[PDB]
Amino acid sequence: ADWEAAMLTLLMMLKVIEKADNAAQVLTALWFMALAAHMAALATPPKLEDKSPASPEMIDFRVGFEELATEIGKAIKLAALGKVKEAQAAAEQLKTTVNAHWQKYRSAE
Amino acid sequence: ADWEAAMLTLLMMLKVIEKADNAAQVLTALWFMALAAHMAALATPPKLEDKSPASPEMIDFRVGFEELATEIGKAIKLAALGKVKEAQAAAEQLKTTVNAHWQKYRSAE
Amino acid sequence: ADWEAAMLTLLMMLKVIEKADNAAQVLTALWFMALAAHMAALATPPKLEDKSPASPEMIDFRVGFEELATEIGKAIKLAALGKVKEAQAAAEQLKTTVNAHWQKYRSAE
Ligand SMILES: [Mn+2]
Repeated sequence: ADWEAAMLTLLMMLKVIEKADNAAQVLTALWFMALAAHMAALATPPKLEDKSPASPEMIDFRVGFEELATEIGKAIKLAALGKVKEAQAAAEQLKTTVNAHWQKYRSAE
Repeated sequence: ADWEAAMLTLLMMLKVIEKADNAAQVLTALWFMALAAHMAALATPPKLEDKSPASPEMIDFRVGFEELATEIGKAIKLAALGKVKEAQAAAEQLKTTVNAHWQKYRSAE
Repeated sequence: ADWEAAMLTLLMMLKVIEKADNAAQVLTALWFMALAAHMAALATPPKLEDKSPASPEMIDFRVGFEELATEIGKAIKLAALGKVKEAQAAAEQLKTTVNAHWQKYRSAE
């Protein structure tokens, strides 16, 4: 999967977490968010198509994706510990990380 | 997971996509198809057990698996865009790619 | 995801397999167990924080995680073949592998 398909996966799974009821649904959705990021970890946004891999603008995209996967992992642990509301609260703070990362590298759509 | 277990996962998830109702179920099943392929990306079919990795018959299996993951990624994006029928139509064309790849490297079962 | 979050994912998915009804639910949960292990394949338990990577105590943790992913893959194939009870029986023997691996490297909690 390319970049902007995994970003829409993240956004949609965040909507599943809000409408969740138990720890299984949120943990499942969170793992899908972790899954999507790893399959698209090596993907490239449409903006940074012709940018060099060693460019400061591209590596700043790589650390932001690594940061995104780091907040996902922390929310996964809270859901794995049976704390549904402590994780859903972390998924809300995660949403502002997915959103900021998305429009910064979106194709202006 | 070995090769023919992930191929049965693909086949079963295609059946889930036909019986889906919303974008969440098809996107989830599609990501499972992408998941299965990556975990079995380095797997080897029972036929090509003793074939050399640089053999033309083996590399042709590798590019076909890469092609399979490429059609999955495209169907994932259509489901991520909320187009359930545009993606289910792509999952049907994907089914003929999973089927052709399966029996070509199946253990004649 | 770190180590003890993926181990709780494994434990919770085993509980989903017991409460499953069809091949889709068990195969899905099993793939989540395979997923969790690959994302945490390079993770480090809290005990082995300061141990060297070439230490016998650390490599013994690596082969045990590889063994864990091997039993998961075999249970995935049984669920992929439509054998729900043959796989749920394998998931029960898998549970004693997840449990033994968990408390051996748990942070004494
Ligand atoms: Mn990987």
